[PDB]
Amino acid sequence: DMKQQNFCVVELLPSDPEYNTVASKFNQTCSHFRIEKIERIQNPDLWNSYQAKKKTMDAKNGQTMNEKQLFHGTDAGSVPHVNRNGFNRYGKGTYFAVNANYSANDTYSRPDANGRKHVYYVRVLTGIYTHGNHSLIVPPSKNPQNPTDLYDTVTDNVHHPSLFVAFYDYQAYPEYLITFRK
Amino acid sequence: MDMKQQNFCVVELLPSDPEYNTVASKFNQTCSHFRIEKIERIQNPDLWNSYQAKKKTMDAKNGQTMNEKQLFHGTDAGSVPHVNRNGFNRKGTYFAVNANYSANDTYSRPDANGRKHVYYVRVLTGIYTHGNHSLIVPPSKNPQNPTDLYDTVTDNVHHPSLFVAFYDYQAYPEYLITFRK
Ligand SMILES: C[C@@H](Cn1cc(CNC(=O)CCCC(=O)Nc2cccc(C(N)=O)c2)nn1)c1ccccc1
Ligand SMILES: C[C@@H](Cn1cc(CNC(=O)CCCC(=O)Nc2cccc(C(N)=O)c2)nn1)c1ccccc1
Repeated sequence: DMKQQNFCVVELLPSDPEYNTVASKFNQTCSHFRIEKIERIQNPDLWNSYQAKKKTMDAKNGQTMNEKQLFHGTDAGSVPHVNRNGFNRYGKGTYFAVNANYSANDTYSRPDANGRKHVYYVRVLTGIYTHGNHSLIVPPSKNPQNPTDLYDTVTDNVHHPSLFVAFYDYQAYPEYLITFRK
Repeated sequence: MDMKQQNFCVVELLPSDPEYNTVASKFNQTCSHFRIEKIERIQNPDLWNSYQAKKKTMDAKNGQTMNEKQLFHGTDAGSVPHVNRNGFNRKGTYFAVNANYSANDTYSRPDANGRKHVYYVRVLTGIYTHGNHSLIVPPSKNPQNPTDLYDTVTDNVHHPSLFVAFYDYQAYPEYLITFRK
């Protein structure tokens, strides 16, 4: 691996507790769908870059719990690209949902020619977030005197978030891929 | 060990590696007007071991025959994770001698970004004959022994351009070529 971000796809066995944990989070809002398989994406370069950003965010945001496990539905065609590059380049960032049902919508996890749908269960560095708007290439400024320090993500509702928008590279790790059908 | 899950790794070949240049040179014999984005080696130990066991059996049965060929197979972007894990396993799978046949938008459909995908596949062609439409399996070799069948079917037995494989673990999708026009 010479920064190629090579990866391995590990299919989880249903007897593995990790499969049961991922299936339970998906099943909180998607229990009417049937899971065909859950795979773990093992991309060392992408993981190390994500972990370097998490450590920087942890040392900057004090008591804040910087990480959340969120859902991202995508088409079958984008899966090899997400496994290699993640989601790297309310805003022109990447959208993530708190609830799998939102991501299970056909507009996001479009059914392929065999009726299969794909949703990632992603580690996202949500950090410090605020309410956002349409035209954003980077999140808004925190302080007026210090505008270089910007928010980590933007959300639809700061008190009760249902979705998050990430704008930076290595802010999301596509840990699990859920393949399922209606 | 996998627990026979057929887990795989995708290794992007560096242009500085001879492997990239060998695959690129074979593709370029008929597709030098296209431009390669990347070449990836698919490393699936379970799929490989099963393919190698089929190769050993075919080598023991077919005498002087060169049982293996490196052929091309165009596919849509969406089928790539399925091929990487399951190969072309279960009216068979079509393979082309020349990459330009598989580079047709009918087989290697351009995705939303204009990327096209063709695999460079190790295929156990073995002993082959001319084939027709409705085949779930290849024809019989002998009438008294109908259980012994051809390994593959082709468009032309003397100058093959196309092959059809029907059995499991008969093809190993070794390289994935991502390219555009
Ligand atoms: C009939 C319309 C309606 N339409 C468009 C959409 C796309 N969604 C939005 O515009 C909502 C704002 C973007 C958003 O919330 N994305 C999002 C949020 C959380 C997770 C995910 C994800 N990928 O899982 C994606 N939904 N419906 C349609 C128009 C064009 C294409 C498809 C559908
Ligand atoms: C033995 C003959 C006879 N024949 C007719 C048929 C009916 N099916 C078709 O005509 C559809 C096949 C289209 C084709 O040529 N596909 C092809 C060939 C090589 C590679 C690829 C690919 N996906 O890259 C795709 N099957 N066999 C033959 C064998 C191989 C290819 C075409 C013909």
